[PDB]
Amino acid sequence: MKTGRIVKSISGVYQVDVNGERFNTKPRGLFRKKKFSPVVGDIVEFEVQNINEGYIHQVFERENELKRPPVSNIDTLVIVMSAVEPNFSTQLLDRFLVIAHSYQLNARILVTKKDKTPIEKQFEINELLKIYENIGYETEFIGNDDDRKKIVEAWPAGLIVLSGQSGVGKSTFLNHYRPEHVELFERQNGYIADTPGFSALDFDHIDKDEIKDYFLELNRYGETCKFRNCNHIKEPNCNVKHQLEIGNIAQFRYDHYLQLFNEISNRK
Ligand SMILES: Nc1nc2c(ncn2[C@@H]2O[C@H](COP(=O)(O)OP(=O)(O)O)[C@@H](OP(=O)(O)OP(=O)(O)O)[C@H]2O)c(=O)[nH]1
Ligand SMILES: [Zn+2]
Repeated sequence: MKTGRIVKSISGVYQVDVNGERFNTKPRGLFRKKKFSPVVGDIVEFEVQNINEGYIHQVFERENELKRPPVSNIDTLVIVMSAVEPNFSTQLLDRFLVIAHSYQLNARILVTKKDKTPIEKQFEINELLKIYENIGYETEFIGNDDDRKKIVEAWPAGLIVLSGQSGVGKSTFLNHYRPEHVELFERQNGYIADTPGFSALDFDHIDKDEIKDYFLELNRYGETCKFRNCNHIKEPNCNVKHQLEIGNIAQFRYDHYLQLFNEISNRK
């Protein structure tokens, strides 16, 4: 009996990594049904057969998961944004953060293409990134003069998934891990996923009421709003509006919250 992570799902066979060693397995029990089907990222217990094969007996309860692509137990969602081509957008970033937190994921922020960003713009982006650091995120701003493999290995242990639009620079990182459905590649201290989590933006699962939970500073300062479910829009005695007023929440963050709050409700 062995325990490990699914790094590949190929026509119903599940490659499980156990500290480097690969085993090709098939589900048994409940796990043969679509409704309980294993997914890449799952931690499983399997019985070994035929030296490098096995039967999955148990799939451990998922800590989190994405549906498209289907991938589970992500330890850090790295949101990849370009500084230029296309221009850095707090509007897009904030949205990608809302999605990440709606899936219960640890997020961090990676801005790319520093080498081709005008230096005055670099300075403006660094200030913006400091706001995100204030909220609690780790941020990096990198370009072609940086060692992308040192960057990745210094990230937290476990499963990293990159998320961002085509063109931001994800493959440039991933090509460092390629043996050369989502597939996970090995890194020292974990894995990194071959597909992004959410190149695009899907809010369908999100209720207007949850949006404040996913703006972390609003959630935190919302603690001392008079109303326990204050949405920080028209309510009296609102600590988010107070903190906004005395400069402890950025106006753009509040503006984006409002926009999303109003947008989210609407019909598609
Ligand atoms: N200057 C600079 N460019 C970056 C950086 N990161 C990524 N790029 C470039 O941006 C483009 C998209 O990168 P990918 O790595 O393919 O992005 P993706 O997977 O998110 O879609 C590529 O350029 P391309 O269209 O292939 O043209 P070229 O730049 O290869 O000449 C890539 O080389 C960076 O940090 N600095
Ligand atoms: Zn409030």
